[PDB]
Parts: sequence; structure tokens; C-alpha cells
Amino acid sequence: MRPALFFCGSIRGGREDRTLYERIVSRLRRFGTVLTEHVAAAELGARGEEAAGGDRLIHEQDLEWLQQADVVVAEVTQPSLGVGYELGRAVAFNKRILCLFRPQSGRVLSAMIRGAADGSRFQVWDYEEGEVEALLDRYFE
Amino acid sequence: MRPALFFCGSIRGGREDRTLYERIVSRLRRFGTVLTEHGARGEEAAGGDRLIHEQDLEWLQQADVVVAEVTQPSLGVGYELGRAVAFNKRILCLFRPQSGRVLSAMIRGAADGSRFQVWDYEEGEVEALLDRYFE
Ligand SMILES: [Cl-]
Ligand SMILES: [Cl-]
Ligand SMILES: [Cl-]
Repeated sequence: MRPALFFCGSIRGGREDRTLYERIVSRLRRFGTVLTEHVAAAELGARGEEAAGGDRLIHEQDLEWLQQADVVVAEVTQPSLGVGYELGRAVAFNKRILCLFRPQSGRVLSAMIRGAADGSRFQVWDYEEGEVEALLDRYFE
Repeated sequence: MRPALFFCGSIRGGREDRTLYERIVSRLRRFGTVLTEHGARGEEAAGGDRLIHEQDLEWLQQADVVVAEVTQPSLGVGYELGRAVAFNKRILCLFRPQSGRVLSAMIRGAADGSRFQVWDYEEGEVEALLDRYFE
């Protein structure tokens, strides 16, 4: 009955504010089964070069979860190759996509991502750190 | 006869990146035509971010090889590689470990040593390596 929800976010974004990713995923649990290899990706990344096979396994498993997901939820405040790639695969798999961007960070969101948005299937919601639960509530109701 | 090549990478910095990008583009020009190389964009003023996205995808679809410099984190570049995989393009990613950065596991993990390769390199050898790949 509940939709499957993939979550990822830059490894830098999660380290700079540990609470945020926890709150996003916690609130998503109100609304569906969450899939994410975020923690694994963070750790294997750190390990770097010698974690090659672990990278392969993560790629394959995230790819599996992207295919299972009904909604892909991406925190796109910090630049990330991995999040970008997932979104690209997600677009090719015809998923519904919700990107969460913090404009206060003083970054500007990639034009590739903004230009992908159509405000229906692919939405980008600009939010402030303290309103992320209200935002997810609005989207999933 | 002459393949069409897509090249992108996040230029964030001063001269060294710009120069590295120009060195890679100039080497790619020897093997084929670089679609992506032909202030504020005229594209956004003409048709917003949507037109930019459509132009990049147009070039992606036309390309025979996609080349990504993936040292610097980039949503855009990631997204291009994601779309490119879906089109079954040949992909070459170029990573510089001496940057200090750590390559996303998703990108590292995509490598299959045929259609998706990830080569590590040092700034001084990128010419020789592109030679190895295209010859
Ligand atoms: Cl805001
Ligand atoms: Cl970016
Ligand atoms: Cl490879």
C-alpha cells in the first residue's frame, strides 16, 4: 500500500548538519518505506580508493532501490556527483522526484537540476532548515 | 569516421582547473569533435534553465563518448552521467586523487571497464592517458 521512498544527500551535507538527514528520513517514515545507502556511501567514500568493491555493491544496491522507489527524495544543497547520478538514473526510470534545496546556504542550484524540474513529476522545493517536516507533510498529503 | 565527444566537468577555481579543462578539451579535439565546446548565459535569458538542460541533453544524445572530469563534486555532471548511462553511451570519467577529494562511491561503483571506465590520473599525464583510451 505505502509507496517506496529513496533518499540520498551529499556526504558533505550530512556531516555539516547531522540532524537534518535524520529528520528528513524520520519524517519520510510517516509516509513510506525509506531506502537509502547514505551511511554506507559516507563510510566507503572516506576509505577512498581501497573500497572499490564496496563501491560496486553500493552502486548495484542503490540502483535496485531506485528501481523499487516510487518517489526519489534528494537533498541537493551541497554539490554531489552521486546524488546527481541517482537523479539522472531516476529521470530515465521515470520516477517521481522531490529535490530539497536550502537557498540560505548561499549556493545556487545547478541549472541542470532546475532545468529538469517541471513542477509536477520533478519538483524542487526550496526550504529553510526549520520547516522541512511541514514541507514533506505538504508534499505527501 | 570522427566521433562526437561530450566533455563536461565542474570548473570551480582559478587557472589550474581552467587550464586542465582546456588541456583535456584540446587533447579530445585530436580524436573527434567536442560538442560541448562549440558572466551569465544567453541560454537562460533565451529559455531559462529548461533550455540549458535541453541543450546539454541534445549534445549528450548526439555524443559517441561522454568524458567527465569528476574531481570536483557536481550535481550537473552527475546528472549527465546518469542520463548518459541510460542512453548506453561510452563513458570515461577522470579523477585526480591528489585533489584530496574522495570520489562518490556511486561513481566509482558504476565502472564496468567497458562502457563505463573511471581512470585516476595526475595532472601531468592526462594527455598520454587520453591517447591510451582513444588509440
Ligand atoms: Cl528559504
Ligand atoms: Cl552542483
Ligand atoms: Cl573502469
